[PDB]
Amino acid sequence: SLTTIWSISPTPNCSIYETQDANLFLCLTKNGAHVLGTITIKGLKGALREMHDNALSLKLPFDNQGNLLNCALESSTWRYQETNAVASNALTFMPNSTVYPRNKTAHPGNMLIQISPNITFSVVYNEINSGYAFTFKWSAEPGKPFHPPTAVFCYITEQ
Amino acid sequence: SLTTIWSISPTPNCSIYETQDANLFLCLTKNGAHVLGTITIKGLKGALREMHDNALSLKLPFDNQGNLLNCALESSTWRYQETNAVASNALTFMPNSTVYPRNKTAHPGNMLIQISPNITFSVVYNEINSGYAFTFKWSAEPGKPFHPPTAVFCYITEQ
Amino acid sequence: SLTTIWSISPTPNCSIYETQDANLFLCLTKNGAHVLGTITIKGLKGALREMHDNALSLKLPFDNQGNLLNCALESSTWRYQETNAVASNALTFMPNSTVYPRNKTAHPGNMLIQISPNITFSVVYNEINSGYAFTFKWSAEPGKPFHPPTAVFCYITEQ
Repeated sequence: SLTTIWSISPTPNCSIYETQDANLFLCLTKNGAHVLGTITIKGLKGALREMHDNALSLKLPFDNQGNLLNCALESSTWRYQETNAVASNALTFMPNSTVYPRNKTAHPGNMLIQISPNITFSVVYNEINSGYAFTFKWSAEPGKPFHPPTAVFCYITEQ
Repeated sequence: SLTTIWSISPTPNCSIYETQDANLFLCLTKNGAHVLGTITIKGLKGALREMHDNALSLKLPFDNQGNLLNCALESSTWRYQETNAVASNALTFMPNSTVYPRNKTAHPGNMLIQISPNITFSVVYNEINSGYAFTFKWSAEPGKPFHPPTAVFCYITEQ
Repeated sequence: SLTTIWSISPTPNCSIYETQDANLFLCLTKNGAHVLGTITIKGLKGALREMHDNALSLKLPFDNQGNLLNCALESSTWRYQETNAVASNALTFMPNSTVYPRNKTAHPGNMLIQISPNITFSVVYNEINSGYAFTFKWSAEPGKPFHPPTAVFCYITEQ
């Protein structure tokens, strides 16, 4: 049915260190049992303009029905693109809990999304005690603004 | 019509060195002329728990109608996800024989799917005298269990 | 509706240094707000068989309706795969102008599509004053034929 969920927002819609300090643009498109994801995060305010830490994480938790729970992402921006309705009950976009069991250690590695200077990215699925989750991690360069390159990722969905 | 073929199995469904020594989870999703593939292979028994060789291949051969022929993968696990019927006559999931002519040498390279330690992966299409095929190759670390990271790949399908 | 645009051609359909000196096979498939692209370019004549430069670009410009404008690609080969009609008015395949504003500097990096020897690839969206565009760039090895490995890329489309 509905193919696309995204978090597009012209204004800040993500809170990492303080309220609305970042823009998060995550887009998920479903093609059968696969979702193709792209994620772009832009640091806009505070330490995100001059990093102290050398890594940053973002967790998006969902209930067992596929609803986004309170987290760093402004929920009002998490919408079905086609209808512009909030992305409620998106079970068939959730990472498959048989393929990615809750709290299973992910294969020990990550992805280079840039070189010179190097930036790494990883996504871990269902690191959560109930429901579903995405946990994203990026490297960061201390003293510099946080704005990693876009990352692409693919996973198997719940049926 | 049908969008997804996969080989999901809770039990071993692949025979590399001996009967049912591995689990193979290959998932193909069709979006027009492209298929998006993910493949995860887990070594479970025998030398797959303590490798001798430093590379391993898996060939999936198909007839000219898109039916899986006898091979290392348990055919009863190769199913259309949506209907849970065996994946018979999947011609429009086959690697395009104009784009990938039978027995054409593939571009001389491969993909790093892990570093520290390094693991490489490649897929070659239609290395077969009749019909269609996928030939997958992974590096392996001697003395260690075989369980490479998941690989993602994309190809153009038959019409 | 229509899912696939491609430039498949048995004969040369691209003009880099001289008329019809290359074959370009670009395939775009739309899955909601994402397009999955693959691109393969083969140098066939002239300096493309023995390169002088160490990099080569290809720009595909489109009007505001999603029609291909005069460029290096033979327009008669740019077709909807499903109908075999020319790919006219393909607005919903165009790179989103909110996500990729015209003439916005792209994240400063590129992709390795081969090692030993190394080959890099990049795609920049909407580097154009009106309408839409793709600008592709590959490295090349002086003294050798131009035939880089296939590249895969994903972008967000216009609505």
